[PDB]
Amino acid sequence: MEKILDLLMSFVKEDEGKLDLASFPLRNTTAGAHLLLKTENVVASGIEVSRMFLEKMGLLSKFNVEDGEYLEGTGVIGEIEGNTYKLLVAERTLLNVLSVMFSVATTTRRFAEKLKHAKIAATRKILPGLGVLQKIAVVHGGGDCVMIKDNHLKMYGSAERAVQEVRKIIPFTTKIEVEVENLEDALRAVEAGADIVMLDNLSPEEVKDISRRIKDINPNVIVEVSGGITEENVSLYDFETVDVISSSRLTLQEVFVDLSLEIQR
Amino acid sequence: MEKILDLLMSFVKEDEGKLDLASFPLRNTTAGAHLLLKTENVVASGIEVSRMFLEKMGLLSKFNVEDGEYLEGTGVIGEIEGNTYKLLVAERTLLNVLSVMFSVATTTRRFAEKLKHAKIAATRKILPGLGVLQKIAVVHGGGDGCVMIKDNHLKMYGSAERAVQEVRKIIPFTTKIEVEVENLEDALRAVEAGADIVMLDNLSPEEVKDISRRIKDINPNVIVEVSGGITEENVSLYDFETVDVISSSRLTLQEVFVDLSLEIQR
Repeated sequence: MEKILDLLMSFVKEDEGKLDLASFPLRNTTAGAHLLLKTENVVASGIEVSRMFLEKMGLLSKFNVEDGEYLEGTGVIGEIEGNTYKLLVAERTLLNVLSVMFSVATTTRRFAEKLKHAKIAATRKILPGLGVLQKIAVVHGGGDCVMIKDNHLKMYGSAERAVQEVRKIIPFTTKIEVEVENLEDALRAVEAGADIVMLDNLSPEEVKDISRRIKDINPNVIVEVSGGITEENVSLYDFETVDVISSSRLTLQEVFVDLSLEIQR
Repeated sequence: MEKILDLLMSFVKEDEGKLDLASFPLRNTTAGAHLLLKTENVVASGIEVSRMFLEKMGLLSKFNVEDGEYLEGTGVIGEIEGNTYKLLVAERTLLNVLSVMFSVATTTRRFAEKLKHAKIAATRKILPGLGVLQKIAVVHGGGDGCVMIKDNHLKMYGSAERAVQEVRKIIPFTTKIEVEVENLEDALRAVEAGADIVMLDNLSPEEVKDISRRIKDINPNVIVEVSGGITEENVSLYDFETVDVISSSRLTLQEVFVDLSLEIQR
């Protein structure tokens, strides 16, 4: 949260950067503005973050909307006022934050409601620099430890060695994930003592089959399915034997929520 | 370039962040890796940036491709080696940079080869924090100072006349003023106010043919820009001789789509 403000401040700096010449002449005025939502079926997130940010920029705000609220219909979601140069210099960054977070939080909520056994989660393929805000948006959307990938396995030599090694430097309660693309590799990971097994880019039937086989040798292993699964496809992998479905389409989808800041006169 | 490495170092901090627990036990080994392109019709960018970044991380590298180059066919586009902890912690950043930039350059070239008069350009609607990199991808992609007055400014100044007057007082003589407009009335008002560039926003091809025409008739030295979420299919609908620049949010907002990986060689 000091980290998040620093981050958003750095974004203001990038947009500015030395000085915002178009706004500079207005440094000696104040202005009020309406924050407008123009996209019609949507879940709000970034409100608390936005509020804190505006406060650090020296702007007053009120929002008529909360984080994780579902929004039927467009309108004014907030008002902002204060020094004019500050308001104009904060505009771009505020609207990115709210666009990204609303978008992610929205996708996420729709996935969630298409599932009845498995919980939806994000991948770690996030957009650099702002993955930290996308994660928060996912939690708002209604979603919610160590990862061992292929490159790790090649160096360690085996799942067994990798899990032994990592186990020596974490608490008994921290869980270890191993990523796999086939049955045999899923089974070695299980034997290796992995706590979570991630099935990469396999078909629904393959997953039906492998998830079943994992649960048969140890039903305490957590099975995660991960890929570019679309909202249309996601209930396909929703077997009783899958605990978590992660989809890159939560954080890599094109921003689609439309927001503006419109100065009142 | 110092600023770009700092930025990239910040992306590694985010990924690490305090310590990469899965790679920690491998930190007294070394490793070599192939950088893999798995998508077929593509222009490369981020190479020089990646090179410098890997160097800053302490990793040796080789690249068999350059910024600007068009690439048919998948393959190994480079090789990396050095301390295993450092390689593995560099991985995801490296591949975001490269996947982001390749994607923006690739699209940029596609847009560029559809136009004969106007030049393609990015807008200011960029992914925050990685704009510097996207703008570079755009250059590499083919396409390619000034000050922008938008609607919130004009509401405060009261008029374009006043807005141009005021901003003229605090910029060099070589610096151009852009005014953003959405109809004919406001477009001529901006020309009349002294604007050096007029950006035409959210308007149809015929509305743009007519307005850009009138602006060039009034003063042919005014530069005309067209902006919006214009697609690759639609983009030549705006390639009138009276339009100097077309900028599209497609360049920088589109989902990332060039598939790359880093594969340790054992």
